[PDB]
Parts: sequence; structure tokens; C-alpha cells
Amino acid sequence: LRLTPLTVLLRSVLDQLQDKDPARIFAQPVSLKEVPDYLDHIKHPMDFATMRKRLEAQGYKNLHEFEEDFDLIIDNCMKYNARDTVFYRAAVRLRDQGGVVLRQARREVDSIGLEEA
Repeated sequence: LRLTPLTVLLRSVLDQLQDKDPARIFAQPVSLKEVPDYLDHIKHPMDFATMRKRLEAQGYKNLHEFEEDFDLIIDNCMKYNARDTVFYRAAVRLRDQGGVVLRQARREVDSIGLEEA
């Protein structure tokens, strides 16, 4: 595979984000069989599986595109599920924990920026 440095970084980000989701709540697209009204509430479903697929096709051109999809995962869960639920709580935990990681990722895109030269 002919991997760009952004992709390598984003994969490390993405793996770390998944590491914080041990229950695999956001690992895969929501099932419509399991949630038939989902698209009444959510305009743009997103999950880590779909992000990895875009990543592995080197379909992120910048960190900003990656963060937008990560935000969707979080925001969709909070819009669909009540504050009272496990899905909502995990999403908050993952948002907080992943903020740390994405903030680290921004520093690192800048760091690589400095290496040249």
C-alpha cells in the first residue's frame, strides 16, 4: 500500500478512538432493522467502520474532514438517544476522551509541517 503521512496519522487516531469504545457501540452502521426510525432523526449516519473504509481508500484530504465525521458519530448518538441512556453517556465519554486524541493529532500535523525543512 502507498500510504501518505496524513493517512498513517489518521489511522493511529482512528485506532485510538476505537480503543475508547470497548463495547463497540459505534463500531458499525446502526441497523435499521434494530432502529427503523433512525433516519427520521439523523441525516448523516456515521460509524468507525465507515470512517476506516474512507481512510483505507485514502479518502481524507485533511484532519478537518476526519474530525467532521468523528463529530457526526458523537452528535448523531446524542440527538437520537435520551440523556438517560448508555448510548448517550458513552458518547459523552468518547467525545471527551477523543478530544484529547484529536488535539494531539493537530499538534502532530503541525509537527510534520515543521520537518519540511
